[PDB]
Amino acid sequence: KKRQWALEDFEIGRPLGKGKFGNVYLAREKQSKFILALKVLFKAQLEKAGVEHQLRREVEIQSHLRHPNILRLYGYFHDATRVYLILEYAPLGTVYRELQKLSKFDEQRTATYITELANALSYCHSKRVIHRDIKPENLLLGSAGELKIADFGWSVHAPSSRRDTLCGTLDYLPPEMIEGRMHDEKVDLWSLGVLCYEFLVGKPPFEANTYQETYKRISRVEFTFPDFVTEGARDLISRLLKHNPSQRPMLREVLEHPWITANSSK
Ligand SMILES: O=C(O)c1ccc(Nc2nccc(Nc3ccccc3-c3ccccc3)n2)cc1
Repeated sequence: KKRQWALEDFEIGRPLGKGKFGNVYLAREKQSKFILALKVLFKAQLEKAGVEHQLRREVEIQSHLRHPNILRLYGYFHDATRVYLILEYAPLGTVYRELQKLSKFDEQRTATYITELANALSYCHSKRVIHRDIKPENLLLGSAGELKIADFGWSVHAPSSRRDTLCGTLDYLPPEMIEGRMHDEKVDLWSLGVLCYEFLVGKPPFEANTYQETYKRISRVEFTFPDFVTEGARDLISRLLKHNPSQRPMLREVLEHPWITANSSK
């Protein structure tokens, strides 16, 4: 990746956007006619929240990761006014929207998503990138309907003692992160359990009307299963959600889970 870019190299298409501060557009590189996505950040209000470092941590990390289940960052550039991210384009949109449409996923689609998820996380963790942000909004779908992890901004190098003032809900964060303690790869396995629950139920297991009561339910790990959640699903989710990070299973055990292997296409 020697080549450096400019807006004049791209034709801007449909807004996919309003993208976590400023939007994501379909775009086509003029010479190759290569279709991709452009994330656009005005840079004044990225500066004003002092995220300028966290953004280039996202850029650096997501740059060196090559996995079929991880969204590519090809490069980036800037002019005086703002900063641009050149990203792999995921044609089928966000998992979040698919979940709004179906309202919940069956066991086969869910198990497949989890499998793809664990695979990408195995890869991330081998490099000791831990995502820590995993949620349906950060998940994209490729042309074959395969899951793709995006938005690595909050991702870190393990272990982390990090301060990192918290934003998005509390819903996907485990007790060790919300209580401000040391944490490791096991963070992502908790998020995986939260995600698996949400996929099948249509709602995250600790969901509540206030930030403060969500904190409570996460700390005390209080969640209940609707009747239609099968025994094998409950088992995997119950294993994933454990106050003690060390009681959480390895991604390998997840991939070898009888409920996973039964319903997974993969
Ligand atoms: O709605 C559609 O038609 C649609 C079709 C194809 C898409 N595919 C796509 N491809 C690459 C990046 C990207 N970003 C986002 C765009 C909109 C909303 C959220 C994100 C995002 C997701 C994860 C992390 C960061 C940003 N979206 C996206 C939407």
